[PDB]
Amino acid sequence: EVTIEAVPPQVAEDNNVLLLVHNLPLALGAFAWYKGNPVSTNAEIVHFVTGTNKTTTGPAHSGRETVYSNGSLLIQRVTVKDTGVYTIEMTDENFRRTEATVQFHVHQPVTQPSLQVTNTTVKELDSVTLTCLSNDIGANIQWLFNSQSLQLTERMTLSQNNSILRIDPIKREDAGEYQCEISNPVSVKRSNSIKLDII
Ligand SMILES: *[C@@H]1O[C@H](CO)[C@@H](O[C@@H]2O[C@H](CO)[C@@H](O)[C@H](O)[C@H]2NC(C)=O)[C@H](O)[C@H]1NC(C)=O
Repeated sequence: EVTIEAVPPQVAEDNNVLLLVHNLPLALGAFAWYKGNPVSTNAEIVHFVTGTNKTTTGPAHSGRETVYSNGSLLIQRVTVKDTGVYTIEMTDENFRRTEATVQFHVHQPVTQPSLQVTNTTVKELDSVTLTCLSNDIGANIQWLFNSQSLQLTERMTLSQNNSILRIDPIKREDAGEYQCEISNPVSVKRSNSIKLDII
């Protein structure tokens, strides 16, 4: 059976993907790539005929998609709108058709976040709130302590998708350096550190 893999499965905006088809039958009459599944005429990206080397761009072409005779499709300069599933439909020497599906997700890279704190000097048993300042909607926020992952406890409280970390009551051992790290499957950035002095 044929199998495709996205190269890469997760893709930055403006980068490329190869839809890499393994085990394309050798005796294909033609194949064609369609946006989404199941196969529809509107969705046709490209149609390639084996014997004649003839390409015809469908309604879904956007001037970025290149087909190779080995079945694989290169999409260059991707957008988040290109996310989703794609199908190759293959007609054999007779006129029998087979399908194969593949998907890939494309993300915008995360922007550089900042770390503000309510107060650097604070008294044991006070509260303190750290805020990860990012414009990035729907990004993954993780917290760090002296360059390693923060072990969360009963004393802590994450709000607004982890951008607000409040610690209460603070303790002798919370003294250290804090960063927030912001990520998606394609990119990651760390904030400035905030040093914290306890008394
Ligand atoms: C099918 O065709 C494509 C393009 O001819 C091949 O992809 C290239 O091969 C290697 C492996 O990914 C890379 O060094 C090239 O840069 C690739 N081209 C790209 C990403 O456009 C692919 O290997 C071929 N082979 C198959 C399907 O077995």
